[PDB]
Amino acid sequence: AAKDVKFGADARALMLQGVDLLADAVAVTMGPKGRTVIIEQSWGSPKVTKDGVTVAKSIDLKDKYKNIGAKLIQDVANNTNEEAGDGTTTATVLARSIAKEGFEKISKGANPVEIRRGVMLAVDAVIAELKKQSKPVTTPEEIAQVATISANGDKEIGNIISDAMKKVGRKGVITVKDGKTLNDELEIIEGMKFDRGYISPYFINTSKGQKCEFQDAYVLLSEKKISSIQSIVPALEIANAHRKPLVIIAEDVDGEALSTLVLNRLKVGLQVVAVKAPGFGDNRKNQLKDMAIATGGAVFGEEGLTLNLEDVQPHDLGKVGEVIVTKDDAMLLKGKGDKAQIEKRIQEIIEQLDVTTSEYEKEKLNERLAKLSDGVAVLKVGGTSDVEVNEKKDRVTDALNATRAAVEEGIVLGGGCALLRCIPALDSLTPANEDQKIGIEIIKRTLKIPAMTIAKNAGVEGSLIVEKIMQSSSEVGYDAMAGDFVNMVEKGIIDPTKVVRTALLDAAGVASLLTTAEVVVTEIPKE
Amino acid sequence: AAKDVKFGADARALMLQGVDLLADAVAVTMGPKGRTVIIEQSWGSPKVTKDGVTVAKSIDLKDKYKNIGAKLIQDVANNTNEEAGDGTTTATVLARSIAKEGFEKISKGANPVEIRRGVMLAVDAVIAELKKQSKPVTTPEEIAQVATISANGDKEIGNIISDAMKKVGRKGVITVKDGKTLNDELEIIEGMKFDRGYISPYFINTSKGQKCEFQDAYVLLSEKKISSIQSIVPALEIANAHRKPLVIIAEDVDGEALSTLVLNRLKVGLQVVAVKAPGFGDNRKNQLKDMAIATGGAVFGEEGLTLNLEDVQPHDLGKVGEVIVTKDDAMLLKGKGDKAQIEKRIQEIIEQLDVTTSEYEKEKLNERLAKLSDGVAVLKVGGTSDVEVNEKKDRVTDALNATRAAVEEGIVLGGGCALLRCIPALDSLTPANEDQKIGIEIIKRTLKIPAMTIAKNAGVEGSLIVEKIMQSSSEVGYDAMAGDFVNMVEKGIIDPTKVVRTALLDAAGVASLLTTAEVVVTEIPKE
Amino acid sequence: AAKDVKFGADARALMLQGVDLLADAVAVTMGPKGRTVIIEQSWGSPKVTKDGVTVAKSIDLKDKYKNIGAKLIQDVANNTNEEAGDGTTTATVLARSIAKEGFEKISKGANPVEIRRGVMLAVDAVIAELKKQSKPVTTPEEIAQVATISANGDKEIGNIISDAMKKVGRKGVITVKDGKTLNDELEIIEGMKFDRGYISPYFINTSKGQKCEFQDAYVLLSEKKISSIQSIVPALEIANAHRKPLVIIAEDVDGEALSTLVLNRLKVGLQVVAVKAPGFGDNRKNQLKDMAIATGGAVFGEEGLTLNLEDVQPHDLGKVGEVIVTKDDAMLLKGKGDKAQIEKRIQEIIEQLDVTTSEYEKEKLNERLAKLSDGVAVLKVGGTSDVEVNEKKDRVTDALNATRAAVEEGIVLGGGCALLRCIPALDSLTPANEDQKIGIEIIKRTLKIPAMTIAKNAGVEGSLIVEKIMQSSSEVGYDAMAGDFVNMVEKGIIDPTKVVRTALLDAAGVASLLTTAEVVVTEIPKE
Ligand SMILES: Nc1ncnc2c1ncn2[C@@H]1O[C@H](COP(=O)(O)OP(=O)(O)OP(=O)(O)O)[C@@H](O)[C@H]1O
Ligand SMILES: Nc1ncnc2c1ncn2[C@@H]1O[C@H](COP(=O)(O)OP(=O)(O)OP(=O)(O)O)[C@@H](O)[C@H]1O
Ligand SMILES: Nc1ncnc2c1ncn2[C@@H]1O[C@H](COP(=O)(O)OP(=O)(O)OP(=O)(O)O)[C@@H](O)[C@H]1O
Ligand SMILES: [K+]
Ligand SMILES: [K+]
Ligand SMILES: [K+]
Ligand SMILES: [Mg+2]
Ligand SMILES: [Mg+2]
Ligand SMILES: [Mg+2]
Repeated sequence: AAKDVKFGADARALMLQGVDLLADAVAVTMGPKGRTVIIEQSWGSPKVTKDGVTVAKSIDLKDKYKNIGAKLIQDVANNTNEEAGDGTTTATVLARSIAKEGFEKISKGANPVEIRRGVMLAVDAVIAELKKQSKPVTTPEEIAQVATISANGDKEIGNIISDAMKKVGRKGVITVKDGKTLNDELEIIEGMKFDRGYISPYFINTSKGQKCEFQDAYVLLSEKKISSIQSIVPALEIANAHRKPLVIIAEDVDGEALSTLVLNRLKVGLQVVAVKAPGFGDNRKNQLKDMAIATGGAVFGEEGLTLNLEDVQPHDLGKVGEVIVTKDDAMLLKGKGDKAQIEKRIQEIIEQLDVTTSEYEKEKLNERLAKLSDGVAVLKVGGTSDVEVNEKKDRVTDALNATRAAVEEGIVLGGGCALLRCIPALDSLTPANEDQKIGIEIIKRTLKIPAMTIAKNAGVEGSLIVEKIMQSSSEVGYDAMAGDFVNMVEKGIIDPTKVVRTALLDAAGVASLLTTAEVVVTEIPKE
Repeated sequence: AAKDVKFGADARALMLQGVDLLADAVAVTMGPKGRTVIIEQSWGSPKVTKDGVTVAKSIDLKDKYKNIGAKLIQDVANNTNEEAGDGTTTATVLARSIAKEGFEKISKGANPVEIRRGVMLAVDAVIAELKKQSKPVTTPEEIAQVATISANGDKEIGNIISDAMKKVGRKGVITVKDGKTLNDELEIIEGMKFDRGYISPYFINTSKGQKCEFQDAYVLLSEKKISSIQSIVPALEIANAHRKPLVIIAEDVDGEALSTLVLNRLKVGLQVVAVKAPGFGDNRKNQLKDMAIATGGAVFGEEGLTLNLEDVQPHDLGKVGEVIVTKDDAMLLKGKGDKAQIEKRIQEIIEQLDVTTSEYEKEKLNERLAKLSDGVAVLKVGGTSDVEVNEKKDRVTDALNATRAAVEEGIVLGGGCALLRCIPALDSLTPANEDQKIGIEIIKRTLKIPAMTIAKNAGVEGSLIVEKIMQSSSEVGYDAMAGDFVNMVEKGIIDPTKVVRTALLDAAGVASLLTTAEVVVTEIPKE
Repeated sequence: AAKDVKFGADARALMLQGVDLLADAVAVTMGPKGRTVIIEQSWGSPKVTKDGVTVAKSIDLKDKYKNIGAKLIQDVANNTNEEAGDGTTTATVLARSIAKEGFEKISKGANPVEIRRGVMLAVDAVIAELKKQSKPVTTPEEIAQVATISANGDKEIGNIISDAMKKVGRKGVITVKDGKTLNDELEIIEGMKFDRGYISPYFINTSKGQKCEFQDAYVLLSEKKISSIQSIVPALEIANAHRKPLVIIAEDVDGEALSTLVLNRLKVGLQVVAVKAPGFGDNRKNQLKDMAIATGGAVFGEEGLTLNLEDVQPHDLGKVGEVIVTKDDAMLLKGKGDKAQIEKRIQEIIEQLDVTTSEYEKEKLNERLAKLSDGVAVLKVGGTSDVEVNEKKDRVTDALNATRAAVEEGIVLGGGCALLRCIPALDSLTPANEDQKIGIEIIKRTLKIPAMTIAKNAGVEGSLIVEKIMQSSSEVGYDAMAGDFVNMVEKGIIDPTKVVRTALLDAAGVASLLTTAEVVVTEIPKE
């Protein structure tokens, strides 16, 4: 395939045009007074979004040279989103600033690689200053404030996130889902709920709600399928001798045993119910073992130390205070396992979490830990249509990510003032040569961009706002929603440190390497 | 397919246009003050590179006559890269110089073949002079300096390469890999690590880290799969009699033996663990034998002198001071084999290396030698994004190749001064006729190109720099980064001899044959 | 498919245009001062060639009428290459001369068929004169001179070819192969080497080089596969009784016999090795029989007079002074067969060569004869890249073909003087009518073309050179490389007679028939 080659200023200008287009599209969404972007979808209704990475990923250019800069800015935004989950618009604007200022300074005598070295040095100094300015989060009010700021000033979302974190802990499992009503809802799931229904309608004993409900029930855990009458009769005899209900959690129940169970339930009133084992693969075994420790029972059919159903004993069965089974899910609430064994299992899970990490494995381990310790939380997002619901879920996810980041690390001032307060740290550096000085100056000029963008979206002159902020005391910043100068921490305009440093590092890392190019090679368009 | 034919000057001009385009694209990247090239990729983000062969391979031209010269220059760069692994930009610029000067001298009375003969004679003389000027490498400081120069002035890369060579030897196994952090890392792997995990989680005996760890363990090596209980029981009896752990490295472990192992481990505390054999094919047998000599044991199930598991004896088992097995890899650290047998095995491996050579076979033999003698080194390259990591891995690989070349042979001056100092050797030649004189003069003029290119990329007049260098003493050269005239060896601006001679030889060999053409035949473009 | 028809002068002019284009392209490569042609390849790097037939085969024209002449000239060149393997450029230029002069003489009253008859008569007379002027080759110096002239003045190629012919004979087997070094190499393979390696690594007994080496070994030749232990044990018993090594050359060795062999070799030190039979099909049987006569043994498993392995006797085994077996090839060096039987086998092979001839059969018979009599020679061609190596192999192959032709027949003067010295023979002919006189004059004018072309490529006026040559004594010719008038035979500027007569005959035969056309029919181009 034939190719086209460009040198120097023309190539730099075309790439800067692409970068400027993508960054201009992204920048309109930043701050409390930003606006939304509508993106055409090929299979239905368009998206309406206020999210930087979503807007960035949706733009592809016809010209081959502009698309290079567009793709690099997309890489910046995607890396920021993957690492922190928030702060992608800030990263995009910082990257454009660095790229433009770098391109403006290239000449015959310049050495772009040394300029890149100076840029990296300055960014390291800035990150050190940011880490020195951070403070830890200690109160639920700070959690609510962070969530409110991340959700674009919505107090209800912050309140619901704070309540969820209070109920399931600051490191618990919280998920976001679509709602079917006009309003948002918070649902707390306690105990062990594994989403498996009763095998046969004949086991129902509660008319209102169509539920099978038992109290003080024996639990029979079977790793392998139950088929024969010989393997099932002893458990029924044990249960009937003591006059207690029995819940059989097993891989499956076959025709003969199921027929015996239904016949006894119908003609004797025997209190029994059967359910499938949850999870597939080794996860099924892990869940069954977790239930075994939780209820104080044993697992039958294990490959190691195989325990036979034929000689089941009364002490091999778990005990649960309440069992609720319905068509879609089942729940055992109050097990009777030994606390020490449960704590040992929790310790084993949290140690396994630290050994090898993957999204699937981490998700499963966290779910197991939550089911065994504290429970899970579900936030249901409401709205009148799919477009509104998706738009609001974007903000809810941003708020959750920001709150987790602010729990892992501290908080700094919001509104772009945190980066403004790091400018004095760059005045202490002594560059080795002229190119590193150029890089340091590039970073020093770039550090003002976020506050100016926020002020510009608000309809005021950003440069005057930044000048007045820099002339005030360290605790004072600009409230763009109210349009005033206030004490940022007292008003709750705060940001996570991790998001800020991640955005700065990614933007600098990509833009400084972009500004070192001299030749660009592209493919000639096909017919 | 119809074809087009061109004669003489027009064809030469078109081919020279193609050569000039490709060489101009490549030349911008040369020296401490060179710049990068951005190459569009059809499946994602573009590449940013400062590597000559990568840039050369990426250019294809629409015109059929320019593409011929482009392909020839690509051949030059690819041959230089395959032979030395470094110095491709120098080869490209030398090839362009030779081609242009050769085309300028063709006339009615000229004989291009004799000009080629003279060019080859001059190149042979120059290589002889280079070999006379070389000096061996003796100190780690020279290794660090060579690595630093090859990595574009990065001192950390040179230091890490020097440390790796000190730890595993100047001819050990060093590999380059992607990192997941901001900084580069050096990892030394000792003993015998073959990347096979424990078969069953039941064998774990260490909670923190999820590891199976033993001290003073017996090792049972099985070439063939272990299935039956009779073949496995005797080894367990031998191990239990002496109260020692047992690690079974075998092709595989089947249901019955695995059940026995897990049952005994769980209900008795028997200290056992089992793992797969590493490598596939004859490599598996070779690895098993290597472990056998290393630990002083024997291999069961060999086709020749078959040794049966049923009559295993205490002296047929290896002994290892430490065994560490986890989900992904296993390691035996301190074997108890006889030193003489290990030395004999090493000698056999190094003799096999000299008989027949292939990339796969050489890689496997080197890995076996390293595992048995000294260990391996891994350099993990860090960065904020994939583009930066790839760009830096390019330089790390260049530095490794240059250091290996400089260990095989000596070193000469850098900055292009080595070829400048060979010009006086061409003044001693007596050509047989006029055409060979023309070729000698072509080479004499070409010998100045690298230094001029390095000076030009630095923003100064290259001809004056070369003139001042040639008027100075033999030890003085031009430092382009500082912009001074210095003692090259004291500053550490040095090059490998092999890279220089390889680049010169390849460039001359291809360009001199290019400059002998009179007719060019191409295919007419299709619709 | 519709067709276009042209008559007379227009068609002749278009065909002559095509002929002239192809011949002009080919002619630039002729003589010591010819130049090369670059041909585009669709799958990689272009070819650089100085070979007439390669250039001719690469040209196809868009116009349907020019392509006819181009294809006819291609036929001339291909026939010359297939018959003699050299002299294709001379044939091309002669064909163009004949075609142009024939077209110039066609008029209303002319009879082209009689002109063709006269051309053939003149060519027959010229060939008779050439055969009268030839002299046989007697000394190795003449061989070296012929090879040097054919290789475009390269003395090293001529020397290496002469050395190879001295070592393996003037009619031995010599092959040309790619080298992996900068310089050419000559390798002589003696004895019987059939390129089959040892079956099992266990048979190796020499560490340095990984070889299995034996002296004074028995040879067991088996036509059919060896599977059972009964068929193999008797040979081992016979070998062990006399304390001698044993090499088993067989179709294959199966599991049981191979296990016995490896076990005995490992636990007893029994000196044995086994190898596959070389060649496939009846060639395998022929090779096995050849080895049988060579070593004085017998072949087991033949369909006729089947001889059983179970009753093998000591006198049925061959004896070889030295056996060398490695991973890739095996060699038996000094057999002990009866000389009379070997001579009878050689006589049978050389008689079979004369009965039926094909390239495959002739190649196999020659290889068998060489392995049994004198050995083979391999010339490895060196270079820095594939293009140079291919370009040089072209010349090496030309030199080999020319030397073989000059050994079959005599030699004449080079530089085109041989055809110049045949002009006086055409002055003795008496034509029957005017058309035959026209043909004789056409040939007489054509006989000067090669010398004029050689002089023209050298940058001088060819007509004056030819005039001065024709005015000198018979032994004087023009040295174009030096640019002088010399004694051709003393300087070594000589040609094979066969090449000259073949080129003349083919060129005349095709061109004279081309010049008889009046109507041309072609197909109308498609869309
Ligand atoms: N009322 C406010 N006054 C001043 N600054 C504010 C106010 N509310 C939010 N900010 C600041 O605005 C920025 C938040 O902008 P926004 O959430 O749109 O962009 P982002 O986090 O960079 O990207 P993303 O689209 O991924 O959320 C943060 O600097 C926050 O401190
Ligand atoms: N500070 C310096 N001063 C002078 N010359 C230098 C300096 N640093 C490196 N050089 C010289 O620059 C050349 C290295 O250039 P570079 O590595 O870009 O090209 P290359 O090795 O020919 O190709 P490749 O792209 O394969 O690495 C060598 O001649 C080295 O001696
Ligand atoms: N030094 C020389 N002086 C004069 N004539 C020479 C000299 N060297 C070679 N020749 C003549 O040049 C001709 C060889 O040309 P060349 O080998 O290029 O063409 P060809 O044999 O017709 O074709 P091909 O391309 O197949 O080899 C022969 O006539 C040879 O006698
Ligand atoms: K936004
Ligand atoms: K470079
Ligand atoms: K030729
Ligand atoms: Mg946000
Ligand atoms: Mg380099
Ligand atoms: Mg020839």
